[PDB]
Amino acid sequence: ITGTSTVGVGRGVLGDQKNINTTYSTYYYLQDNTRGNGIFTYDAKYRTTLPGSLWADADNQFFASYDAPAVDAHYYAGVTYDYYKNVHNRLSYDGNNAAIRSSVHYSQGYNNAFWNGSQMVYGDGDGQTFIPLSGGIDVVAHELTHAVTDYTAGLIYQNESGAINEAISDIFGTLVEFYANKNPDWEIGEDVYTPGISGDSLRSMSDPAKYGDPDHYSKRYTGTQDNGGVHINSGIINKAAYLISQGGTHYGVSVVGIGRDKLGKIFYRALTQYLTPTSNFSQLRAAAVQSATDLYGSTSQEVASVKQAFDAVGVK
Ligand SMILES: [Ca+2]
Ligand SMILES: [Ca+2]
Ligand SMILES: [Ca+2]
Ligand SMILES: [Zn+2]
Repeated sequence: ITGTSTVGVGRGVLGDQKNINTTYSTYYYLQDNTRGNGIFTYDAKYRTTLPGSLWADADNQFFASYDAPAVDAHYYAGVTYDYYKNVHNRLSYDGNNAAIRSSVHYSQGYNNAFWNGSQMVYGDGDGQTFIPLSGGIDVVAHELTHAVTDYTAGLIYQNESGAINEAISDIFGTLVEFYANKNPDWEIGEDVYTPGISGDSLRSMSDPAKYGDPDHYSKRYTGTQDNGGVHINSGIINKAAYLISQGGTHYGVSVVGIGRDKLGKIFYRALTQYLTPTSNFSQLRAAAVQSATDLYGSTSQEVASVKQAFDAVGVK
């Protein structure tokens, strides 16, 4: 909508207070004009028609519990925008400042979030398995990263290329969490998963096997569930990325860690310059090796670590 840029205040899903960029025209709308062509947050109103209504508020204060998921979806989209811009010189998901749109209160008790090809969508969870999924920055950045992948490598969402797609989202999701720097970790979705159980998460990058995901190629899932195991086999690549950043010895193979920034640089380069729709894990290794060579040189520690990490997970 046409209006003037204003600044509201509210609380997010975890009861934390934050400022949000809004637009004023009769009502205060969840419309951030300060980033690219804007960030727009909508209310799906417990239904499944998308996007629903541009979020409108009478007084520019967002402290109702109904408000909380919207506050977080909006705020975290802005953080993710800032990460891509400041860290990788990328303007929104398409690289040309495309508008970022999110819908919250999708369906009733919906325990998931997704990119639907055009926008992000977040359920409120059932209160048992999940609370409102936009409460997790790693979740928000995970979904927005799907948009990035779609516009770049375009990895097909099935089998090995699908697992790479998923891993990229977990990786950047985590890197965004580290960038905002509020109790970051290498787990996915801990902030919004199982309110009754402390210390767990949906998936682990440091130790995929904790939640029954493979951590080595020999353990790859080859069935047809989960689009041929896109959320399962991603564990193999998640583990590799973790090793590249943090180092360690895995099934007897040692990796010298090079840190999160270099990890981000190598994978961002692979994603935008080398990966294709049909890339398999082996092609990922080659893409990451070439990225590292471009950035740091053929004989660098960075190249050696990429190689070691892929070795550790049994990807040749
Ligand atoms: Ca209000
Ligand atoms: Ca996390
Ligand atoms: Ca929990
Ligand atoms: Zn995903």
